[PDB]
Amino acid sequence: TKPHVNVGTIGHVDHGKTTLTAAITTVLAKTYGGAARAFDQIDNAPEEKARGIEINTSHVEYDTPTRHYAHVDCPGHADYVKNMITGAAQMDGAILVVAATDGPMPQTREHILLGRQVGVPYIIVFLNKCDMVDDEELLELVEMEVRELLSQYDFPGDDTPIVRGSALKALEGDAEWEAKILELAGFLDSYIPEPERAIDKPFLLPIEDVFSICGRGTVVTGRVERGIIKVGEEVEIVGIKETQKSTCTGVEMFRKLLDEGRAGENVGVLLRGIKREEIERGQVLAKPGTIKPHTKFESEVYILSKDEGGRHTPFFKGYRPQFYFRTTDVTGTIELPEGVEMVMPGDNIKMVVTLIHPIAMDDGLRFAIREGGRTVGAGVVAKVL
Ligand SMILES: Nc1nc2c(ncn2[C@@H]2O[C@H](COP(=O)(O)OP(=O)(O)O)[C@@H](O)[C@H]2O)c(=O)[nH]1
Ligand SMILES: [Mg+2]
Repeated sequence: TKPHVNVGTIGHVDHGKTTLTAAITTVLAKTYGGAARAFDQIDNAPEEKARGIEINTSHVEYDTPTRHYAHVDCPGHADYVKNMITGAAQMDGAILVVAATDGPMPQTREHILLGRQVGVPYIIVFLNKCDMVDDEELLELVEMEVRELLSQYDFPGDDTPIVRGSALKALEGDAEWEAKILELAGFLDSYIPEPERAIDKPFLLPIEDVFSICGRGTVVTGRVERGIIKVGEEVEIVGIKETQKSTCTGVEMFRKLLDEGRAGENVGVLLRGIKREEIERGQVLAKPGTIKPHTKFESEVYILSKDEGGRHTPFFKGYRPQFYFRTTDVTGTIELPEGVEMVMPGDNIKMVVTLIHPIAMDDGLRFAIREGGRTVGAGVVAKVL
C-alpha cells in the first residue's frame, strides 16, 4: 500500500536527536493520528544483535498522510558507526540535528562523513534549541556553517532544507513550535524521493548453483535480487572470469515454465550457449552494462570485539581474510591507513582491499569479513577503484 521510508536522526550527543524523535511521533499523532512515543521510551534504547555485533538502537514508526517512516535513533556515537556500517536497514534519508547554541560538533562532521561513505543519499537538517537563541544573525551563522559542512562532504549544502525549531517546546505542546516539526515532516515527504522498488531496478541474480539440463543447456539458479528477466532477453555473467554475454533461453520455478522471473523469486535461468565449466562461484547474472567486476575497493569496516564473538588479538598489514559478498568468500589483501600498523578488535577503519578475483561491485555494497567460516567483521564498499 503506502510507501515505506527508512530514516534516522544523526548529529552530536545531546543536540536533541531523541527529543526530536519523540516530538516527531507526538506532533504527527496530534495532527493526523497514530501513537505518540515519549522521550524516556526512545532514550533507553534496547540492545540489538546484527550477526554477533551488539548495537543500542531505538526503532520508532510514524506516518505522514502518504508515507510510512521507520526511524532509527541511537544513544551513543559508537552505535551510529556500527549501525551505518552493518545496521538492519539502510537509510533512505537522514535528519541531521544541530543545536543552534553549540553549532556543528565533532560527531556532526563524523556522521556526515560516514553518511556519504555508507551512501546515505539525502540529508535534511533540523536546527534545534532555537527557543534559547535570541540573535537572528547567530542562527544564520550556524545555518551557513552547516551548509558549508554538508558541501565539504559532497552533500548539496546550498539546496539542503534547513528547519529552525525547538524539539522540547514542541514535545511540550507549543503550537508555534509544533508547526516547525510539521514543516520537517513536509520535507521528509517532499525532499526524500519515493524509494526505488526492487522490481524496478536493473536485473541482477547472484548465482547460487549450476546444472545442465540435457538438450536445454546450462541452468543457473538463484533468488532474483532485483528487476525482471524475460525469456529472450540478453544477459551478462559478471564475476571472477572475464565477463561473458548470453541470452535467457528459459525461466523455471520448480518445473513451472515462466515467461519471466521477478525480484524475490527463487528461479532457474536457462542460458543457451554457456557451458557449466564457464560458471564459477561468486558470479552474477545481470542486465548488460549495469554492473562492473572489480578487485580493488575502498571500504569502511568494523571489526568485532572478542565479546561479540570476534578475535581477541589484533591483525596487521599482512592480514588476508575472506570477504563474503553475496554467495561466496573471496580472499583479499588489505592496505591500512598511513601510520596504522594494527587493527584492534572492536575498531572501525578505512581499509583498501585487493581481491584475488574480481566481483560485480558498486558503492554501497555490504560484505562480511570471515577468517575461518566465522565472522570477524563487516564492511561497506565506499569507493570502487
Ligand atoms: N532549549 C532546548 N533544549 C532542548 C531542546 N530539545 C531538547 N533539549 C534538551 O537537551 C537535552 C538533550 O536532548 P537529547 O534528545 O536527549 O539529545 P541526544 O543525545 O542528541 O538525542 C535534553 O535534556 C533535552 O530536554 C529544545 O528544543 N530546546
Ligand atoms: Mg538521544
